[PDB]
Amino acid sequence: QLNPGARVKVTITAPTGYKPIAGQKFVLEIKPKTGASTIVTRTLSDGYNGGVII
Amino acid sequence: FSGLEAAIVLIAFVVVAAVFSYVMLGAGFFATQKSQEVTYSGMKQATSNLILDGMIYGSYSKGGSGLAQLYFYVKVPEGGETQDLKYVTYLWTKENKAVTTLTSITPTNQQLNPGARVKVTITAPTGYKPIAGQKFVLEIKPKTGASTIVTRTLSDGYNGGVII
Amino acid sequence: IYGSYSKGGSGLAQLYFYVKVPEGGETQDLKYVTYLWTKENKAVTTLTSITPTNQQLNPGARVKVTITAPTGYKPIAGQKFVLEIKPKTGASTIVTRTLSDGYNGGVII
Repeated sequence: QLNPGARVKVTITAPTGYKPIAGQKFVLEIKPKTGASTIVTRTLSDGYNGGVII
Repeated sequence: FSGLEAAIVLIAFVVVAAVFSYVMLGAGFFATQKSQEVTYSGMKQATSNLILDGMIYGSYSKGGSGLAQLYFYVKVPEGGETQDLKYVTYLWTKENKAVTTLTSITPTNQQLNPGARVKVTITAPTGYKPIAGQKFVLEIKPKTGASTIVTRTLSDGYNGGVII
Repeated sequence: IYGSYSKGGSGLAQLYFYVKVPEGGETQDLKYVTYLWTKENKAVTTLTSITPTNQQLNPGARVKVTITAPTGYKPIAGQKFVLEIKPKTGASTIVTRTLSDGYNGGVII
C-alpha cells in the first residue's frame, strides 16, 4: 500500500511478444481501483541502449 | 413537497459530477501526459541534431567516371541524443541534377553515442558521380533531427583527396 | 526543397521535398494531404500529381514527396512559387521560394 503523499518503484516486465525495441512507441495505462486512470505513452528514441526514457 | 425526492436527485447531481470528475481527471492526466510527451519529443527534436565533423574527403578516378567514394565524418554533439545511422538518409546531387537518395554507405548499420563520430563512406549512383569543377550537394538527414546540407564543388583540378 | 528543371522545357517540372512528422506527432496519411501551388502571384490550383499518392507516415518518419506543377504553373528562374502543405487535421505549412535567376536546376536554396 501507498499512504497518500508517498511513492513506490513500480517495475514492469512486458509480456513475451510486447517488449518494445528502439523507435517503437509503447503505452502504459495505470488504473488504480476507484480513481482517474492515467496513460503514459513513450517512444524509445531509435538509439537507446537503455536507461532513462526521456 | 418533500426533500426525500430532493435526495433522489441530489444523488444524480453528485454522481454525474463524480463521473465527470472521474473522466475529466482521466481526460486531464492524458492531457498532461500528452503535454509531457510533446515536450520530451520537443527537446529531443532539437537536441537529437547530427553534424558533419571536419573535412569531406573523397576517392577519385581520372580514367574512372569521377568522384566515387566520398568520406566525411559525422558526429553527435556532446549534449546530443544517441543516433542510428541505419535511419539516416543521404541525399545527393551532381551539378543541378534531380535528387536521388543514396544507397551505398559503409556504416549501413551502427549507432553513435552522443559525443562520438564515424567514418561515413558514400558512393554516388551510376549517373551522379561528380567530376572536377562540378558541384555536388549532400543532405544529411538524421531521423528526428535538424537536417544538414554540405555543398562542395571540386576545384577543376582535384586528382582526388581532400575536398577543401 | 529540390527540383528537376528544364531550359528547353517549360521550367521547374518535378519538385522534391521531404515531409516528416515530429517524433511526438500522430501518424499521417498522405492520401489526404493536399498540396496547393502558385507560380508568381497566379491564382491557386490544388496539385494533382504526387509520387507518394498512397502511403502513411509513422510519427518520426519521412517520405520523398514529388510535385509536378500543372501545365500553366511551372515556374521559371526568377519566378517565386508557394507550396502550402495541408495535412488532414493539422497545422498547415507554407513554403515559398523564388528560383534564383540562374538555376539550371537542382537544390532550391
